[PDB]
Amino acid sequence: LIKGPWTKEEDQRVIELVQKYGPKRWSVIAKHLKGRIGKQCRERWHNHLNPE
Repeated sequence: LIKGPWTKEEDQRVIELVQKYGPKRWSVIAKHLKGRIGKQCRERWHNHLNPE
């Protein structure tokens, strides 16, 4: 299985990666989050973490 149902540590990376690139390029973000994929990365953001 993946690294649990998301963690603050993993989320912290997404936050920065989104700030760096943007709320897109989920392939690039996933490339860094070796474990998750475009769907998970996108979902995590377009649900709760959506300051954008």
